[PDB]
Amino acid sequence: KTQDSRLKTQDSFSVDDNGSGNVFVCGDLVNSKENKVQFNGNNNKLIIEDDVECRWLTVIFRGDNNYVRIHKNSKIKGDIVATKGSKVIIGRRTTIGAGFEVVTDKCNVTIGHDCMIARDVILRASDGHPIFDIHSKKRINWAKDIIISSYVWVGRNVSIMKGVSVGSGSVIGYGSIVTKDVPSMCAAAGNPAKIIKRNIIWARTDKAELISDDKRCSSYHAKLTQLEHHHHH
Amino acid sequence: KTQDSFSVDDNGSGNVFVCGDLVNSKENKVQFNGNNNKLIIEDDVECRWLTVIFRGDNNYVRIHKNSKIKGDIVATKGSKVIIGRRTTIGAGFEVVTDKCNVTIGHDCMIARDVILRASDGHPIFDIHSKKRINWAKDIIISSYVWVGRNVSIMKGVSVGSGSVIGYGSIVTKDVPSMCAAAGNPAKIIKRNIIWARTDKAELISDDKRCSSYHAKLTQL
Amino acid sequence: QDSFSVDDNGSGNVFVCGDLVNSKENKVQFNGNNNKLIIEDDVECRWLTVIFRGDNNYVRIHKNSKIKGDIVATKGSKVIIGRRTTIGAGFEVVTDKCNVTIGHDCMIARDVILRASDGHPIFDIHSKKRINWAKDIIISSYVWVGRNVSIMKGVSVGSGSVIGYGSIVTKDVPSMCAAAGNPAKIIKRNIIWARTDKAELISDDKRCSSYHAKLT
Ligand SMILES: [Cl-]
Ligand SMILES: [Cl-]
Repeated sequence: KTQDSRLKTQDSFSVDDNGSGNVFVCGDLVNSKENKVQFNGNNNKLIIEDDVECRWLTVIFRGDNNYVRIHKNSKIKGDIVATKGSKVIIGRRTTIGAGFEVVTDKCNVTIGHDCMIARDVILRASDGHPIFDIHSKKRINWAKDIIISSYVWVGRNVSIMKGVSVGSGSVIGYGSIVTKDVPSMCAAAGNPAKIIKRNIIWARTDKAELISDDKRCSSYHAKLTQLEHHHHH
Repeated sequence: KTQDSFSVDDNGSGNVFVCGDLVNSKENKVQFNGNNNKLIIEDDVECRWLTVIFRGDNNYVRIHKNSKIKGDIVATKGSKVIIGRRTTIGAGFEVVTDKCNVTIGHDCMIARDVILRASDGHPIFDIHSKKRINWAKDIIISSYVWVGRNVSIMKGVSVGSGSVIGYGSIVTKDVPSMCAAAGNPAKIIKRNIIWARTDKAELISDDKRCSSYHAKLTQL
Repeated sequence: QDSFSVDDNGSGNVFVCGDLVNSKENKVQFNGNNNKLIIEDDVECRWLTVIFRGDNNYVRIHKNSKIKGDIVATKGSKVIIGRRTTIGAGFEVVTDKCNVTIGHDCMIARDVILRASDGHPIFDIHSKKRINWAKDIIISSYVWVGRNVSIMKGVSVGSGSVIGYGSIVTKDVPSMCAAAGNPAKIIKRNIIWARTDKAELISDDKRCSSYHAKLT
């Protein structure tokens, strides 16, 4: 009989709050179970919209002024840790497989709308421990934002490392560790990942033999190639 | 030494399950989600925690005598998965197909957590032609190949006889006979090599199966 | 040896164990003769398994370290773990008549495999001789090895260096470098790491400052 901060019952969540000023706003979820929110700090906010499916989702807030927003009609599992003033945003109609992990440290991790994130995907925006230049003696591995654009397919067993942007329509191959930006409409793979194909776009339906066979693919295709013009180095 | 190790879930018509006398086998499953599919397992095969799923029609999976298998085989839309004689396959094995073929030869040593991914699972298109460009492609593992642990072999790849795939590899291009390859993506790291199963073999002649294949490979 | 269950299957095997701290659920198997396991004072062993296969193996874990995982010392191998080194769950050491050493003050993350032996022989087809004999692994003092890493045979990693998440290391890594990839490559030179997340300068962390001074 757990309730969110506005007194709305959320039978799929357990909430533990060790700080002050924290807010959990939760819509009418679908097919959800075994979720947890842990506030280990103050003035944090978790927003989960109507028609989101959360299954075995754990959201942990470390420190203060963190913000996590999960947009409507998405499907999510895994562990999201928002640390020391980080923002984590997951867009509409995005699906995320089991084994998902987000790691932050006063930085931002964003996933656009209409993404397909496979199982065991790690978005690691912080290294966890400091690395320094031996001559300047200053830290050189500060956390850096990860930005996954709308309509990206991230394959199974992939890590995306700090400071990486992945452009719209792109595909990250199984097993990749991505350490550098991937432009729009490209396929990348490897450890470290490299661009392996340019001028591509993906679709969810296995039935589609042409771009026009899938509504969403066609929509993004028109947006990225006709209404706009992309040409990379 | 073990009868009745398979459960059958048949949701179609014309499906065939032909099983020889298995050994040391348990907890196996075959599921037919389609029609006119066939699973044949020969005598003296060991299957443990093997799940074979058929999707669509006209698929064919055959496991030859004296092999040992675990894991998950999914044969989709008229695919053929064939495993040769005396081949051993570790836990965590995965096969993925789509109207294509995946073959493993005789006398192979396939370690744990090996994925043979002949199909990408979702389509990718060229933005200019608008046509799909990632159609499934056959995977062919020749006889007497050692595939190390935690390896994926991707679509369209052939691995030649006597070769070795290193731990943790993702193999995206053909590997010729008698080579060692490793990496992600994998590259050839050594040529003119062959492997053996027993760890006290100091010379090729110390192991009969190694000696046999070495002879065939260096003569042909 | 309260936190240890010992299965001794040979002659002349010795287990010397100091006053452990916070230790539990450990196991040792002596599957051979004349093996030695030595664990110093104030070591934390939790779900550690040490297996000795064959004879004349030696495993020593030095004081004030923390260890988990599985160590297999085979056919006259030596495995040494230095002082004040921390090792995460999923650790594995594989040997065959060779040496694996981790130095002092190391930070070894979860799921790190030190594989000094291939497990099966590979031969040159022309000489017919084996060409993948086991080769020693040396991790120097003050190294951070990231999560889900394998270090393969014959590799040395220099002091102060960092191995990135998910790496497979197949060649030596010099001192004060960061390496990552499969196979791993050097990605940055002239670096050093610290454990404390707060440190913004090398001088913010005692241990970091100490090695930085001695290494430069
Ligand atoms: Cl439910
Ligand atoms: Cl937003």
